[PDB]
Amino acid sequence: KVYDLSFFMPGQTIDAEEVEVPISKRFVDKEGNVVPFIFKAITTDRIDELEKENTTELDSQRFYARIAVETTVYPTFKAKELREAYKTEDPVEVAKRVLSVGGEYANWLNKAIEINGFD
Ligand SMILES: [Mn+2]
Repeated sequence: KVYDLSFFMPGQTIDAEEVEVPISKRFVDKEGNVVPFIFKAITTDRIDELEKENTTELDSQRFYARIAVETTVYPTFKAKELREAYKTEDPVEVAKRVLSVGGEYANWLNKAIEINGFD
């Protein structure tokens, strides 16, 4: 019954969010309002290169952290400005120094994992 594939193509398939989430109340702007993090799922292809990139035996901790860094649009921990200021070229370390309250860091990770449709 000739199947209609237009729905699974770019000129159509609704695209992934850009979800704002207030990961921490310690980040505020000039007007005292919380600055939420902006997340946006990465691609399945990309999650694949990351897995490969962290396997030898997979470093999950590292794997997930890298996913979170890339799923996080604002702030992006790869930004030169953040690497400079926090004095580390490791975007995952930048994240640990920025989300310096345990719970925030754990929450950020999970939101990212969630934003990518996992569980
Ligand atoms: Mn105000």
